[PDB]
Amino acid sequence: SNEVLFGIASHFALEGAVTGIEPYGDGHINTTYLVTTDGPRYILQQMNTSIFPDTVNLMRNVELVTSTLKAQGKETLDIVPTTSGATWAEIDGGAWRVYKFIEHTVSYNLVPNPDVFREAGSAFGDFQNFLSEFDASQLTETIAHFHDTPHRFEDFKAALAADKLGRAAACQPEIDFYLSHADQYAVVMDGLRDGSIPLRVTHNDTKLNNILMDATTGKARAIIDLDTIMPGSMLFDFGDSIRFGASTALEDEKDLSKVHFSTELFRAYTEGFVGELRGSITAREAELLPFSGNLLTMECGMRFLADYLEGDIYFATKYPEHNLVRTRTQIKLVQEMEQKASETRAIVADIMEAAR
Ligand SMILES: Nc1ncnc2c1ncn2[C@@H]1O[C@H](COP(=O)(O)OP(=O)(O)OP(=O)(O)O)[C@@H](O)[C@H]1O
Ligand SMILES: [Mg+2]
Ligand SMILES: [Mg+2]
Repeated sequence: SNEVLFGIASHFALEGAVTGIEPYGDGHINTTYLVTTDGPRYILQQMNTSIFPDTVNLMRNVELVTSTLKAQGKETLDIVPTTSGATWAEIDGGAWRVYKFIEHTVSYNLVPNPDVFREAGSAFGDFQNFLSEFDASQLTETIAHFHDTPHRFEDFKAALAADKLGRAAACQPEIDFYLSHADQYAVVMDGLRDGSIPLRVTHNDTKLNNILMDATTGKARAIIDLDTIMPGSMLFDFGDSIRFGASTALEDEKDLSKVHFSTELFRAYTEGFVGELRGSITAREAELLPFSGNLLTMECGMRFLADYLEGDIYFATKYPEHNLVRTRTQIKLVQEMEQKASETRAIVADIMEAAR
């Protein structure tokens, strides 16, 4: 309520007298408010400390990345300090932060067309490019092992072994798909480990609703939602974007005849992404762009299936078989990626040469 909210806002060095504070946006993790003043506007968020208990480390990650982008004249989340100079405030139990409102933007939920998907690729390619000289090792793992696929596979096997709901009996083909792909899961972790794949900043929630684009030009403006900034390989981010974004269907589509991996959307994202990162991407990274799609789609699928086997404790579900329906789309997508490897390899090689 306003009196509590107005009081909360008083903790921050706003550059305008507060005039209103109301719920804003469609975020589901933090609690987001729009602060209107006699002047500029702000985003005020109560941070979800159940999901992110370590506020100091999370905000440290956000400060490091945003400071680097700001230092280079790049638009990003701009933290407004507390009146005491901190990046966030402890208030009667809660953890609160303020960002300058990024004005004159729009954003998308579902991918509307290849052109917008290309611009999403451009947004994250630009993000990667301007962080190419940032020492990613300074960042902490806010969610440990987040895209450590071998670790996720161990978790999957534990859920399978426990079979607490006796659900394994009903999904043998899905289980065997993940078991049979076992020797593929370590490709990127091994690469990061031996230095053949660069350690880079990773965003880890590359969904389009985190890419603000200009309200008039439609061009990428800024990457937001920096809660999950961590070290990793950019292949984790690229692969996941391909996972959700190059599908012709929703993640929980029941009719598998409608679920396809679209090479047109793959080409669109890759054009935008590589177009901005051509001077930094390594040969090994380029080599793995198509496979990163397989990897992150398999990782996501195995997590859905593990959750199904464990009684749906991690992902929200709407009906008993929701996670099983989800895992099946991810399986369909990977098999198509496997079968179109010739095409995607050729697509990447062509885009690499064109970007020059
Ligand atoms: N600096 C900003 N300027 C303008 N709009 C913003 C800013 N930060 C967030 N938003 C908007 O606020 C809402 C919440 O965004 P954010 O991605 O930070 O939410 P979240 O709490 O991480 O939840 P989720 O992970 O579900 O998105 C979105 O509608 C987003 O468009
Ligand atoms: Mg978001
Ligand atoms: Mg978020």
